Amino acid sequence: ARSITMQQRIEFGDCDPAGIVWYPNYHRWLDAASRNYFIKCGLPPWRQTVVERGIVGTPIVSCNASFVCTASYDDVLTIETCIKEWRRKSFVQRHSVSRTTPGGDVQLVMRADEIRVFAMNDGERLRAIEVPADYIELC
Amino acid sequence: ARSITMQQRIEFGDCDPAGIVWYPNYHRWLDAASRNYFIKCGLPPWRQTVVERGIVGTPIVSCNASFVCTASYDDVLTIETCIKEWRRKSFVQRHSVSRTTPGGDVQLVMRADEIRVFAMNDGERLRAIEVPADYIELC
Amino acid sequence: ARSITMQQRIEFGDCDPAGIVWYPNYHRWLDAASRNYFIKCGLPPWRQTVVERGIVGTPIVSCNASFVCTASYDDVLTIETCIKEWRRKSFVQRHSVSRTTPGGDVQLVMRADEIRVFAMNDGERLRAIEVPADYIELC
Amino acid sequence: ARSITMQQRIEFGDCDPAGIVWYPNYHRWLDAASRNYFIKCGLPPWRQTVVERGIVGTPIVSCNASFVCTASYDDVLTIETCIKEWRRKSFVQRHSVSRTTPGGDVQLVMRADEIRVFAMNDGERLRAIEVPADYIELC
Repeated sequence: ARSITMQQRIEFGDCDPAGIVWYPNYHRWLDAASRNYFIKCGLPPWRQTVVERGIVGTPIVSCNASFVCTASYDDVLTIETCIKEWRRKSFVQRHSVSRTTPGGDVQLVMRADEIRVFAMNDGERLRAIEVPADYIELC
Repeated sequence: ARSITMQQRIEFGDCDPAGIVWYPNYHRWLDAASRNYFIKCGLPPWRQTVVERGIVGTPIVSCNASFVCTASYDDVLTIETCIKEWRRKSFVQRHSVSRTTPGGDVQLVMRADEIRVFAMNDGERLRAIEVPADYIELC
Repeated sequence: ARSITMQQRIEFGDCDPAGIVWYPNYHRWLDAASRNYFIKCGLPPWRQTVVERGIVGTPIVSCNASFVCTASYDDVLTIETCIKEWRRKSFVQRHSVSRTTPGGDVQLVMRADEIRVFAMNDGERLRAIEVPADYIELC
Repeated sequence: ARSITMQQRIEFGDCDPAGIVWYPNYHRWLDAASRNYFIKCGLPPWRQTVVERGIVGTPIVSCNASFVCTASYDDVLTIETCIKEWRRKSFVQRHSVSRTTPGGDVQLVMRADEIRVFAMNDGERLRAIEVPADYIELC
């Protein structure tokens, strides 16, 4: 499993007065999508990991997104996520989001590349670490 | 200090397609208001407390709210908070929210009573505790 | 259909530093649950209604909630919603939320009564209306 | 006024179980910051504009962000926003976010470039328009 799919329904509250999905919401869903990818890959919840290995998760370091089409309540999004590239202590997470309107229309809604890292609590702040080998294996 | 005031500006994203503040947002602001009350009263951040006393904060157990008027972006809210009643291991937090429209109109927007408790991590889950005497003193 | 069920997975971002679902989030899900109830009952989206009848939705006027147990990421919630009582221009929406932990534990997480109304844009602000007879029929 | 400053306090609910600001929240604040820039520049609220000109706001088309440091509750952020470049029917909005910890520490927290456009409701969906000349004037 390298490419993982996730669905998300858009609710009324997820939209602005303009009637379209309020942008920041897409980041919420990609965050979920990211996390959903490792779990679906076999990784253990951050809950275990945080005690087992001391890994608190995968904070974001950078990201690039392009929105090409609008979306609104009732529409369902399909999120496709895969690991684009592995670096030394960070990886490139790719997400392609498509919108399915009522009446089955399907348009690409957004694309985003998220650069994240495995991290742990290092005294005061968080510290990145080399991606564990069982994680690269799993993914 | 028994009655604490807090302001909050309403943003565009805080509103629904209907053009008014999306309800759940008010809970976000009251949460902040609650917390802002103890801090303004003298309590130390949960950060310290959590190590000093082991108090993780004040989870909500119950609440009752009435919305009487709408609100929208650009409007500023004034939040008034005080401790209505102290029980044995819980307290009644009262919030009165007023809206000031552009053009200086002022209407009561909402009223809410939040029943909360001081809590700590008790092994698996959170546990309530008797309100510390220096907290009753402070408030 | 008088009692409607809805599931909701809890994500990492939906939790606070304390590790439990941040309260305001439950209101987000009940909002969705409310809306999901009419749709599942047969009502048309607010989108149509807003043009057909001019109904913008069902704003909340009051609500009472009790939280009895905590919840965290990975847990799945089951939301049960029904119309408790119909008044003249408002109704009582009842929600019972249960949490299913990993390891299949099932505890009631929260209960809430939301008093809402059918509304329309009345010039400056929103106005309530008598619940349409085809809505009472449907529900 | 080309460079506009905005402050934002971080609340407890704005953080994840890991104890740091949950990422998607930064987008919420930049959205506010963006909007705050035009208003502070002289533009009229979207409310007026939407009737006066029919401009619904400035949807985002693209964006690039880099997070360099963490942030947590109690910390105050300073947001600096300016228009980097004007294109034909779109502009480049630049945001530099700095964190001020308790104890007056000051670190750059994040940087982001948001590519947005002036838009209007074009029948079914939104349409971009040439940036009005009084807006370029104002900014």
